Order: sequence, then C-alpha cells, then structure tokens
Amino acid sequence: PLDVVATFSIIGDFAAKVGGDRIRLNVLVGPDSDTHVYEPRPADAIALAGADVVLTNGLEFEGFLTRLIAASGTDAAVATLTDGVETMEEPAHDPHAWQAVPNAKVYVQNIAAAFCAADAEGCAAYQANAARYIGELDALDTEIRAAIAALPQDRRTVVVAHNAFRYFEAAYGVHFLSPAAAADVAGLIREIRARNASAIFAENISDTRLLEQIAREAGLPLAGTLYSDALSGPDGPASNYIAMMRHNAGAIAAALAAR
Ligand SMILES: [Zn+2]
Repeated sequence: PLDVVATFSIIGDFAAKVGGDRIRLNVLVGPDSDTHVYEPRPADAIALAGADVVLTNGLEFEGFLTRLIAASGTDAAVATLTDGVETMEEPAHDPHAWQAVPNAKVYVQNIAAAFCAADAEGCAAYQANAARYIGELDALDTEIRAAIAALPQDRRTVVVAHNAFRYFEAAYGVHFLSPAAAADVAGLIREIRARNASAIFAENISDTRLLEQIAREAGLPLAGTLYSDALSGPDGPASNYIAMMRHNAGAIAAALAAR
C-alpha cells in the first residue's frame, strides 16, 4: 500500500479517486479549515516522515510545506499538482486553480503520474481511476457552463469572504467581490452598489464576521455558504470536490436568479 500525504482536503479527495484501495491516505489540513493560516502540528511531521508520496498544490498555497519537509526529514516524492495548469497572476500566482474544473483534470492527471512514479505495478489501475473521474469532471464542467449561460448577463456578481474564485470567474463568467484587509467596508459597499451585486455568501473556512455586517449595510440577503478552500465534513453538503462545485454552482445560480 502506497503511503500518501495530501496537504489539504480538496487534493485529498482527488487522491482518493485516483488511488482507490491501493493507497493509504493522510490529509494534513482538514475540512472547513484554512490552509493560508495553517501551522503544522508535530503529528504532521510524523505523517510526512512515513510517506512515499506527498501531494501539494504549489503556487505558495502551503507556506508551511518546505519547513515541514526538512523538519520531518522525509524522502518522499513531492508532486506539485498545479504543474501544467494555466495559472493567473494575483492582484506571485493565484493558487486557487481548482475553482475551474478543467484545472482539476490536470491535478488528477498529475496525481496519477505521481502514483505511477512510486508504484509502477499499479499504474494501469491509477490511470483507469483517473480517466473515469475525469469523465465525471468533464460533465460537471458542462453542467456549470450551461447553468451560468442560462442567466441574464446583467446580474453576475456575488460577494464572498476572500478572493478565492478568480479561476471560477475566468472559466464561467461570475464576478466575485470580497472584503480585503484594513476597514474599507464603505469602499466595498460602494462597489457592491456599482456592480449591482445580487448576494453575499459566507465561506466554510472563515468566521461569518463582516459578511453578515456587509449584507445588512448593503441591503442584500446573506444567501448561504460557498466552499472555497476546503471541503465540508463528511455529512456536510461538500464532502467531495464534485459535490462542492455543484453546491457552489447551484447556490450562486439561485442567488443570481432572484432579482
Ligand atoms: Zn484561499
């Protein structure tokens, strides 16, 4: 059994689909948790020390990783799953490439390659798993594109907790606003009014601080929760990547349809 560590939950779901019962999977950053602020527990160094393969996002998403690799003394092969992805410059590259379904296909192919490197005998099983999961991703990508196409182009703007959806925007044509640092909420609400934003969404990885505040001051409904950088727990509505994207796509579409 191939010993695999995935840095966070979204990647961990891809690994489970490619590897099936051939791998033993450990995921560092869990559901409803923020990788941007993650600090590795000493248990994580043990996980890395025992792994054959480490699956990471790259693009500086996991700031803790290079330290953990040296502290753990691991000799694991480290796969950067955004290898080969058309990345986007950040307002440094924007790490949230999984929000566009064609990029998730590339993640999945890089995982199969990483497993093939470490376990040649299983390569055909891994590639069969990947090709099957990639079929479901292509259909998911078609559903999302069509549902956003079925919306009038004048209401396509939603508000979110952080700038995590720029690849979704680029792929699908929904624009996202989010607060930043400081306290320029007045500037946000102005832009909310300028762009006629339909809805404010919470995020599963963040406290619903301001987002309730902004929704009141903007006079908009808090329409629900979007899953940005982490899956939900197993009995939440985003327990795997495909469920997460259909939840997000349906929640956004419902909010954009209510004028
Ligand atoms: Zn993020």
